[PDB]
This record gives sequence, C-alpha cells and structure tokens, in this order.
Amino acid sequence: SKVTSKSGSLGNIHHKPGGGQVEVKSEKLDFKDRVQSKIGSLDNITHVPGGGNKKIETHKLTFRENAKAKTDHGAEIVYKSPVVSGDTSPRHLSNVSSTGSIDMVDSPQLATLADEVSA
Amino acid sequence: SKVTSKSGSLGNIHHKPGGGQVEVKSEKLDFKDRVQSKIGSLDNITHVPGGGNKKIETHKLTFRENAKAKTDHGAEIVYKSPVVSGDTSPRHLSNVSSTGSIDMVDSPQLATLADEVSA
Amino acid sequence: SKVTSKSGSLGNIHHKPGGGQVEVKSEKLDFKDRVQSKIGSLDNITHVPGGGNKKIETHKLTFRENAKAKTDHGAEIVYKSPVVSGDTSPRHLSNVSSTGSIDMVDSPQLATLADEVSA
Repeated sequence: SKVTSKSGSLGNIHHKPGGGQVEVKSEKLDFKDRVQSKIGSLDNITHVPGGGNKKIETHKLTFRENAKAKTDHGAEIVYKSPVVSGDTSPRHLSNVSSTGSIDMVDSPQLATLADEVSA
Repeated sequence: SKVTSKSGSLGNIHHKPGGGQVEVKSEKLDFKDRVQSKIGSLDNITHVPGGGNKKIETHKLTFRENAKAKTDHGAEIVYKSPVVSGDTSPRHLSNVSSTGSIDMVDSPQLATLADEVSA
Repeated sequence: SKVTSKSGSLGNIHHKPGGGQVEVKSEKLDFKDRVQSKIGSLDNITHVPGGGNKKIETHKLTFRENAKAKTDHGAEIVYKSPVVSGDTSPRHLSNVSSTGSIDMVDSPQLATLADEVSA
C-alpha cells in the first residue's frame, strides 16, 4: 500500500573491513606543503536527502531616462558602466560530497594600475 | 498505507573493523605546512535531511532620471558605475560534506595603485 | 498498490575487504606541493537523493530612453558598457561527488593596465 514521492531510501549498510593488513616502511616520511595522506584509513560519506527542494532566483531591472534635449553642445561619456539585471563576474564552485580537496583561488600578479578622469 | 513525500530514510548502519592491522615504521616522521594524515583511522559523515526546502532570492531595481536639459555646454562622465540589480563580483563556494580540505583564497600581488579625478 | 515516483532507492550495501594486503617499502617518502596519497585506504560516497527538485532563474531588463533631441552639436560615447539581462562573464564549476581534487583558479600575469577619460 506504499506511496513514495520525491524521496531517497537506502535500506541497510554493512561494513566488515576486519582482517585487512597495511604496512609502510621508510627511513623518513617527509610531507611538505598541502599533502593529504591516507594509510589504511576509511573515509565515508552517505547522503540521503529528501527531494522536492526549490531554488528561486529573480533579477528585475527597469531603467528609464526622460529628457527633452540631452548633451546640447556637451560631452557625455559612459565608461565600463553596464546595465545588467544579473550578477557581474560571479564565480560559483558547487560540490556535494568530497573526500579530497576543493580550492577556489584568485591570485593576480599585477605590477601597476592607474585610473584617470580629467574633465 | 504508508505515504512518504520529500523524505530521506536510511534503515540500519552496521560497522565491524575488528582484527584490522595498519603499521608505519620510520626513523623520522616530518610533516610540515598544512599536511593532513590519516593512519588506520575512520572519518565518517551520514547526512539524512528532510526535503521540501526553499531558497528564494530576489533583486529589484527601478532606476529613473527625469531631466529638462542635461549637461548643457558641460561634461558628464559616468565611470565604472554600473546599474546592476544582482551581486557585484560575488564568490560562492558550496559543499555539503567534506572529510578533506576546503579553501577559498584571495592573494593578489599588487605593487602600486592610483585613482585620480581632476575636474 | 505500491507506487514510487521521482525517488531514489538503493537496497542493501555489503562490503568485505578482509584478508587484503598492501605494502610500501622505501628509504624515503618525499611528498611536496599538493600531493594526494592513498595507500591501502578506502573512500566511499553514496548519494541517494529524492528527485522532483526545481531551479528557477529569471532575468528581466526593460531599458528605455525618451528624447526629442540627443547630442545636438555634442559628443556621446558609450564605452564597454552593455545592456545585458543576464550575468556578465560568469564562471560556474558544478560537481556532485569527488574523491579527487576540484579547483577553480584565476592567475593573470599582467605588468600594466591604464584607464583614461579626458572630456
């Protein structure tokens, strides 16, 4: 008589890793600068989410100019100045489960900048 | 007469590691600068969330100018000054479960800056 | 009368690695600069999501100028300044399960930039 909608079900999990053998012999272990090391170890992620989830993401822009006369004998400059209705240069990194590494980096090597506005 | 909507279910979890063997032999262990090491160890994440979750995000912008005459015999400069209706240069990093490493990094190398405005 | 809709079901998980053998013999282990090492170790991700999830994304831009006369004996400049109705130069990196590495990197090498506006 079951009804299941938008759902996750796993049932039973059995782990029986007893009696495994791991050996590491060295004169030196020398681990430097962001090493990850996993020797005979277990790492385990079980994710059983319910469904029917919603993301709603709305952008609305209304831009209007009213003029009779614009820049009569003048100078009008619009520079690097967009009208967007959304994000400007967004970065998204999405993951759900990780047993390793996730890494978002921004490292410009940028010896000079200069902005001049000289009306 | 069971009804399940937007749900997670995990029945039973069993774990039996008895009699497992791990050995590391060295004259020196030398771990330096952000090292992760797991030796014969368990790292476990179980996530069973309910569903039906809602994320609602909404940006609205109404921009209007009324003018009679604009910049009559003058100079008007709009510089790096957008109308956006959203986020400006956002970073999003998302993960649900991690047994490892997560990084978001800013490291600009930037010897000089100048902004000049000179009407 | 059993009904399943938009749903994930696994069943049962049985794991039995007993009697497995791994050996590493060296004079030196020298791991440097972002190394991931997995010796006799196990990593496991089980993902059983419910379905029927929704992502709704919506951009609306209405741009209008009204004028009778525009730039009468004047200079009008629109520079690198689009009307968009969406994201500008977006980055998306999407994944679900990782036992490895994920990275998003910006590393521009750039000796100069200059911006000039001179009405």
